[PDB]
Amino acid sequence: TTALVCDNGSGLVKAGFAGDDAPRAVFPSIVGRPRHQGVMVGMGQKDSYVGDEAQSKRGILTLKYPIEHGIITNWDDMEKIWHHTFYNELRVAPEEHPTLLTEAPLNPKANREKMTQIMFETFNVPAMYVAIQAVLSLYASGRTTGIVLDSGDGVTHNVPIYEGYALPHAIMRLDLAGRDLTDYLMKILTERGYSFVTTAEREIVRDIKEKLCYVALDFENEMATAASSSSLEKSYELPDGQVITIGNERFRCPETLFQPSFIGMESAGIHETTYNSIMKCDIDIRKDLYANNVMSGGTTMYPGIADRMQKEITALAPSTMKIKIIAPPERKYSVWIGGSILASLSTFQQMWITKQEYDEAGPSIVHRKCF
Amino acid sequence: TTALVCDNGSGLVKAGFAGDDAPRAVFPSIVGRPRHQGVMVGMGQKDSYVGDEAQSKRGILTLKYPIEHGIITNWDDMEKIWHHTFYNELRVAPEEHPTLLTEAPLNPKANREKMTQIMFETFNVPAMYVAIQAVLSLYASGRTTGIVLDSGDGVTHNVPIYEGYALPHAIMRLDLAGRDLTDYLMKILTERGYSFVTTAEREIVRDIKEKLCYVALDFENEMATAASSSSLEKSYELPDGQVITIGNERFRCPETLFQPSFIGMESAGIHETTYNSIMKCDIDIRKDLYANNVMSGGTTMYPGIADRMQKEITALAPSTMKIKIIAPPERKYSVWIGGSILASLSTFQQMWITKQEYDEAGPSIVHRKCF
Amino acid sequence: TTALVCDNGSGLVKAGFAGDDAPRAVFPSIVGRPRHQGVMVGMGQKDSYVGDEAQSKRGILTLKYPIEHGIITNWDDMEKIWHHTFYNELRVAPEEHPTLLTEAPLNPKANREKMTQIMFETFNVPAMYVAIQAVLSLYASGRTTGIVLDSGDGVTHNVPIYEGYALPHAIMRLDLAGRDLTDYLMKILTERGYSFVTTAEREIVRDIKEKLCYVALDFENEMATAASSSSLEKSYELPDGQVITIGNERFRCPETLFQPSFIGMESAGIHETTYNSIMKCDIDIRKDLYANNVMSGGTTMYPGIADRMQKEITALAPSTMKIKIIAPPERKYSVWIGGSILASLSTFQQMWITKQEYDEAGPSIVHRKCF
Amino acid sequence: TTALVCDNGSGLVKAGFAGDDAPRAVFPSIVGRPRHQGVMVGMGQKDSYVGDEAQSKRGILTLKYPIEHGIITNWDDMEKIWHHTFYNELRVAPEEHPTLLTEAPLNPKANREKMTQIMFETFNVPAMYVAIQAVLSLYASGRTTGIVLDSGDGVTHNVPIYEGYALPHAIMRLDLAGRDLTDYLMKILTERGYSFVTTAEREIVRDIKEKLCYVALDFENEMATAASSSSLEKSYELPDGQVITIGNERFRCPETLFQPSFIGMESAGIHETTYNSIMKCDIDIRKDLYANNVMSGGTTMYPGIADRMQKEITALAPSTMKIKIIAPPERKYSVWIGGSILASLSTFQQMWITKQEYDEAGPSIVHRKCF
Amino acid sequence: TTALVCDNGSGLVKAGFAGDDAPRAVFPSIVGRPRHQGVMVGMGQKDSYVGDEAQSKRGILTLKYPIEHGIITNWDDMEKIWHHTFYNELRVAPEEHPTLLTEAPLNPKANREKMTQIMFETFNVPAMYVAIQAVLSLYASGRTTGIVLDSGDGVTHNVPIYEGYALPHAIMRLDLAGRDLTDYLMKILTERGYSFVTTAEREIVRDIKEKLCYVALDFENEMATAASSSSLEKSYELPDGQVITIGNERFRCPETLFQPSFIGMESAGIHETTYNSIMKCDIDIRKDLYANNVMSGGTTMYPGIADRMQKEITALAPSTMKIKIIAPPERKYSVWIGGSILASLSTFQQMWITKQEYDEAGPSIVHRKCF
Ligand SMILES: Nc1ncnc2c1ncn2[C@@H]1O[C@H](COP(=O)(O)OP(=O)(O)O)[C@@H](O)[C@H]1O
Ligand SMILES: Nc1ncnc2c1ncn2[C@@H]1O[C@H](COP(=O)(O)OP(=O)(O)O)[C@@H](O)[C@H]1O
Ligand SMILES: Nc1ncnc2c1ncn2[C@@H]1O[C@H](COP(=O)(O)OP(=O)(O)O)[C@@H](O)[C@H]1O
Ligand SMILES: Nc1ncnc2c1ncn2[C@@H]1O[C@H](COP(=O)(O)OP(=O)(O)O)[C@@H](O)[C@H]1O
Ligand SMILES: Nc1ncnc2c1ncn2[C@@H]1O[C@H](COP(=O)(O)OP(=O)(O)O)[C@@H](O)[C@H]1O
Ligand SMILES: [Mg+2]
Ligand SMILES: [Mg+2]
Ligand SMILES: [Mg+2]
Ligand SMILES: [Mg+2]
Ligand SMILES: [Mg+2]
Repeated sequence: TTALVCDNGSGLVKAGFAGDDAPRAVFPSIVGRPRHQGVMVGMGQKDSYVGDEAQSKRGILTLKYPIEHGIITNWDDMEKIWHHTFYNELRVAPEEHPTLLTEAPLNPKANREKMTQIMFETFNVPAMYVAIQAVLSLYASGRTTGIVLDSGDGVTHNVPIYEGYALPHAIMRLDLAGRDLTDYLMKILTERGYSFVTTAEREIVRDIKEKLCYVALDFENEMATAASSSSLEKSYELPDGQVITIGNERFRCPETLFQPSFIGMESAGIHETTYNSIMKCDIDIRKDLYANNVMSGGTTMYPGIADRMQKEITALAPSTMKIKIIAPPERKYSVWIGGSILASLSTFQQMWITKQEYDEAGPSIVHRKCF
Repeated sequence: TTALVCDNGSGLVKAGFAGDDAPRAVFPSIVGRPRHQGVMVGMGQKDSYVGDEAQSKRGILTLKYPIEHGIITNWDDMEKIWHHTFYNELRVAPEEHPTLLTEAPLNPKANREKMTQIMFETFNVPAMYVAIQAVLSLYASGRTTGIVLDSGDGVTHNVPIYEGYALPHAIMRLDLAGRDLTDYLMKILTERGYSFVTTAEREIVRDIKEKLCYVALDFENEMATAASSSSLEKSYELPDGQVITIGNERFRCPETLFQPSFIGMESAGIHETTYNSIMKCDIDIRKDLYANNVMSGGTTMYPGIADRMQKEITALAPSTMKIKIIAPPERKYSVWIGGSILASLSTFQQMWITKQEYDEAGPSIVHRKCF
Repeated sequence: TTALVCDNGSGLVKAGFAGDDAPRAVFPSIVGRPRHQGVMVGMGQKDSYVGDEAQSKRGILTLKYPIEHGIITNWDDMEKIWHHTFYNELRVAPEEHPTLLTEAPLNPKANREKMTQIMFETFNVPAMYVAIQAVLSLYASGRTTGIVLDSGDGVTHNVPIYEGYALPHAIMRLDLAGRDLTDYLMKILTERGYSFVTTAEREIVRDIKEKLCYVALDFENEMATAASSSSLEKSYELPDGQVITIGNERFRCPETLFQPSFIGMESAGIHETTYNSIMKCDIDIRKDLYANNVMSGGTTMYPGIADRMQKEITALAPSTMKIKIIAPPERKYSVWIGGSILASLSTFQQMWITKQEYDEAGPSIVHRKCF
Repeated sequence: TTALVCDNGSGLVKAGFAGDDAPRAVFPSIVGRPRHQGVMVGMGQKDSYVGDEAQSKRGILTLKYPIEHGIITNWDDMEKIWHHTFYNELRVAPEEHPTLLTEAPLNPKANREKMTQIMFETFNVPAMYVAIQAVLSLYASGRTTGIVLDSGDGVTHNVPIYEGYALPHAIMRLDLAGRDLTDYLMKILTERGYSFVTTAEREIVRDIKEKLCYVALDFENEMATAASSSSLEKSYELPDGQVITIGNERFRCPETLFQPSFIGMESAGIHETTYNSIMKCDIDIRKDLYANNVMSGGTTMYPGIADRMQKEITALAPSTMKIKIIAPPERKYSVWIGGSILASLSTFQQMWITKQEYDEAGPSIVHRKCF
Repeated sequence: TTALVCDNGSGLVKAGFAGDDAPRAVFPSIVGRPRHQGVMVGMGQKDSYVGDEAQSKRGILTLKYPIEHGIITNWDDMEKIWHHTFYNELRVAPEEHPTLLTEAPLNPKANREKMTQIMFETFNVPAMYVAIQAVLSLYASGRTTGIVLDSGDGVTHNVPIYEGYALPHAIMRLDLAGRDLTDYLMKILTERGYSFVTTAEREIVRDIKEKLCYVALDFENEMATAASSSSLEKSYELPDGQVITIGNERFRCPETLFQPSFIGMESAGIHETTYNSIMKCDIDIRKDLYANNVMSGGTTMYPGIADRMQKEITALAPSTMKIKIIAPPERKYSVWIGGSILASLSTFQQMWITKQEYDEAGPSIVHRKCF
């Protein structure tokens, strides 16, 4: 049967069938519950909503993400999300289809173990596999050598790979991503008098961020330009028809990727983390890593982020090293695309964790068979 | 057995059987007692009259409303009114029929408790329920989303509802309604020399208000027009054949709904209260609330009130928000119609307060089972 | 035992038994005493005569009415009249029969008190009651709603009643009646040279008034007609065979009912008093009062008085109000007829003032039990 | 020039010059016309009399009040009264003197308009102003906070004022005053056999009321005392030397102020109206209103009325609220005194309606410039 | 010269001279305007009132707070309030005195900019500074380490400070404070039939809240106790002498601080917000933050709030962490006291924004010099 691929990200579920070129089910990994008084009977209204229904009814619901920082924190809501993905979005019987899952590196192993247990015992899949997202992204690029910067929401991580060999000691992880950016934007929007507090307003601010925010090539020059003139100001219409105008916040928001101190984090910026990951690697592969910086994830979709990244890594790296940033279109889905490629490889069909192997070894099997 | 529905309003009793499309008993919630010397014996004249008999004999009686501002203030007369409703108007035995009652929101809970106690112990109904009028009105509209402006006499209230969920913190109540309008009309009619003092004359003035008063689309322009010409003047014939002519009073009377200061109230107008109720609600539902302003009650029957309301809420709300006022015909009875729909719903048959539950918990049960 | 009914009017005693359709004793409430020298002995002639004997012997007697303006002014002669009524006319023992008396409204209460005392202590009746004449007249009409214009001699009064309830504040009394008319006719008859001075001549003039006088529909037109031609002149034969011819005096006499200024009174006419009584009443009952103007008493027996009254009240009342004058035949006796009906009502048998109650409370009891 | 002040009351004209401490012209607002045959020529007798001449000649005249219930009903006689006031009593040329008039609240605006027109076009005054009587009374008290009970004849009204701000929505008016009391006394005097019918006899009864009537502190106890003993009976000598004795009528007459039902009115008593006026006002000012109940007008001059009022308002108001009744001597004239104070204020000289403003705007100007 | 300190809170102005131990001017930051008809001239009454005069005359005024949620929304009324503070309360010339102002964190920067502009251009102060209130409160405690919970009306905020260093990323703000509590109390008081609608009645309800409300140590146990017995019921006397009895409302009102859902807010309670602020901070300082929870503001003055806070934070925090709540007396004024200490520090005299610096850089200077 055709394998399932579910890139169960912190913010969005990307799910589909292996061999397809894009996921057919993309929806927020969010579960919503009503927070207000139900007064009208006979309406068949439910006590829990998931995905696009939660977004549509968000004004009446409290929205909660069961996965935070790439770590599943609410297993009942995660099970509800997976059940939705299988039965309502894909409209498939999971017991027929091998399912390829994925997770960020340096994650708690109990998360992987419980994922395997739920997949095998609740949804009764015949086979399962858990891949590291950056490896799938590198699969999607068609390459075998490169350092992948994957950044969705929740977690940002770098994985250097050379000739198909990963350097796990050089893997670097940063718990700073699109959700932290959304929260920071909510914070700084208070400077202009716009107050966004609720989770639905957090979704509104996320939409604002996606639509209007961009990465400054030179942060101080852009700040001076915004102080000088209104040329950078943009207007956004709220769901109730109220219009807000956003200025330097547009690039101050993503700047926290390069200056995590804006949100009080001591961590080095994304560029310095990439450079340090490269420098932890053997000297001989660094040139090829410099030329194959692969960007992945939704938070790499900010306009100008590739140019800024190239500039900073060029400033860090020795002269005459050829810094190249590969930021292809549709890199939002590169993890899922690589998962589809991998799951459809003939050589991969022996890598699956089978129901038999799980019945023998239990959920510990993932630590043996999965990277 | 078929459930009874009694919309026990401050001015009118609307009563009937669930499943019917209209109440079969509509009469004033008024009790009249003779105020003059009874000289002729053998006439079988009674010491108390209720409803239409009180209206017909009003010239000899003192008329009193047992319910004021949606609050029952005279429980003996209210009991007499309910007894009339059951035995003389509906001609039914209340002990056979579940009775759905209703009341305005933010009412004293002792009123609901005493209502339940009287229903269960005096009329010995098998089951009872107390619904909020605006929810019933929304039921009558066939909708599940909207902000209901209900205005009879005694109380005006707004209840926002989205997807069947009420926002009680956004519920707004205004103790300004048709009875205050009737009193104000009585006051301003003195300007032309017409003196109405007695309760029967208050009923006469109420009839004048119902027949001739209307809402100006632009109050100052209408005032200028009335000063300029007699085109707006209308004549009304009193019961004794005396003819009175009414001019700008026609629209000054209902204008107090939009300018409560005319009667010394500090409250904002009906339109500003609706807008504030909307703005207290979550930003995401405001658009749908703007499009589903449902008008209910007799005091929403003034000609032009819907257009005025749309104009004012459009002036308040952001541009490009689609303000729509749903003022259907027969909105006098929308509360009762919704009560009939609700009482006849299969899913509602478990919501009833049973005589058993009352015998266990006492009159406090309504606070648990009723919204 | 069968109750007695005595309509003790100022001019005529109307007495009989309750349940009968007419009084069997009708005679003038007059006491006559000889004013001339008694020369023949052995004749058994009496020193006092009452009623029809006084009328027959009037030429030798001085005639005095013990009741003036509805007020008993000579209690010894009133006692003689009552004794005559009981023992000689009805030929009954008063101690066996409850006696219903009546009086005009707004009378001195001492008159009622002394009446009660005389009835209980002199004639020793077992029970007694004092009714207001207009209420009895309304009883006789078979109605329960209407404004009664009662006019005998002595007093004219209006009592509005609606649904059995009297409006005492709207009760109006006018001390202008048939005796004032008789005196005015005596005055104006001097214009043609006819001098009537004595009390017996006053009785003659009363007979002239009763037989020949009428109410002009339009007073000025009738005056012009009488000036133009003799068509309106009528002849009357005096007891001594002298013939007198009467012209415009025929309608000038009763015109004083509508123009009391003819006798120097400042009071408004009978029609204006009826209208003012109606207008003092609640607006809601005025229409029914307009349609139920009940005329009662001997001075309402003038030909054309009903048409004149309808014309004037129509001129006063608003157009489209249906003015109706109920002037039934035998309205001379309507007060007595109503008294008979009332006294024979089963529900009235508890209204009697008993000898026991009088022995307890004294003559003050009437103010408590009687309207 | 010195301003004129004319408190044109329903019963009495109080007129004088601003700055004086009392009106120099006090006379009845009454016009008398002869009702009898003028037989003697060469006597120079007039066809119309006004004020004190009408009172002196009242026995020959029909007396009419051109103002009823505070409303001018006969403008020709009102013009005659004003002409008398100006030319014969004050002996002044009105075209030289600004004239401050006053009227009861909630009066027909046409009355004020016609007053202004007559003042400006007939008497050609240079300036005019119409003040509300209770405000002037409060001016006379020297206060700026209080609820004024003004009661002359025709109209009784309450005006609450706090810190110079009136609460017009709490203004209450009652068309029950000294003339209704005089009529009721005329009615009940018939109980003792005293008949007063004519307008001159109405003036006699008014004098009786003023001299002998008083307010019972406890009505039922006084009734029992009057029934028990003659101690409360008083004698009054009529103009013809006839002596009448009055008993409980003395306090039954003014009791109608507290029990309007005695004359068939449905209205609450004077005390309940004052309390309701207070309770219609903002909670924060009620304490100061309770302590500053100002009594004004001739019908507040009954002995004991202040004590009765204090007792009743104390019975109504919460305990520990300090009820105080300010009933100063000469409160008959407090309205005029306040008018004099106001008219002589420097700050008021801009409030006048000038002949120029009237020539521009016409009689409508009063509705703009006058409260 | 001595520096001025003005803690311009949302509800109360606390103003005084630096170096003093308490503010000498404490009055409500409220501006009142008359809403009723001014009828009495010559009284010198003003069109606007501020502070204690507005409170005293509140029954005639409409009261408006120019600052809402710590944000100045009406700059003209705020200017009037500051002018009052300087000239009438402190009776000082502001151009002579450096003025230290303060505001809540995460406020719009335009509010601070306009404050600076008004201070420098309208009141022409020589120097100015804007401090964050919680830092001043920590100054008042004498500490340099701690997490300050400041709650007046309008805004509640937490600021963690360690060794004089603030963690702005851990600063948390909640727009739920005493005014929301007052509104909620007004809402729930309707359950017992007490209706408070007007702004003056809102002030009455605020006084009720301050006097009678308290924080339950265990909310459900207190609810059960209130249901069981009247022991918790308290009586309050309204200004008009009406007495109201309050029961479980006493602790339901402040419970909304711990359960914001009572007013429909999605926010976590005050205790959970404090814990989350601590947990956002570096692990090493959390122990000292746990031991130095400083409570500030008027809404921290509820009896039992400190014990409840300690209980909840102990329930949240790990065992053996020493939770300590520092709720000193006079914490109403701790912000002002700290401002006085800071303004009187020698080292602070270089921190002032001078008129020179403002004339150079304009109102943007505050963003540079002020935290
Ligand atoms: N055009 C855009 N610009 C900036 N950020 C974006 C854009 N589109 C999506 N994002 C961000 O990408 C994140 C989701 O990326 P995704 O790869 O789905 O992460 P995950 O794998 O954790 O679900 C969201 O936090 C969203 O705000
Ligand atoms: N055509 C009309 N125009 C204006 N007002 C009306 C009209 N018909 C009824 N009303 C008013 O509606 C009120 C009664 O409405 P209703 O919904 O019965 O209120 P309740 O539920 O309190 O009885 C009355 O006060 C009446 O004056
Ligand atoms: N046909 C008539 N036309 C005019 N007047 C009449 C007629 N018959 C009787 N009357 C008058 O009616 C009066 C008696 O009416 P009555 O009802 O007996 O009065 P009372 O009740 O006072 O006795 C007399 O004054 C008499 O003149
Ligand atoms: N001593 C008194 N006792 C009772 N009533 C009085 C007394 N003096 C005057 N009145 C009444 O006061 C009324 C006149 O009061 P006034 O203030 O002149 O009224 P207005 O302003 O309408 O003329 C009269 O009706 C009179 O009967
Ligand atoms: N004893 C008390 N109990 C409860 N609340 C109080 C008490 N005293 C004052 N308050 C509340 O504190 C608030 C004012 O506190 P304050 O520190 O002045 O706030 P701000 O700084 O915003 O003016 C008011 O909303 C008031 O209701
Ligand atoms: Mg991702
Ligand atoms: Mg209704
Ligand atoms: Mg008769
Ligand atoms: Mg007066
Ligand atoms: Mg504060």
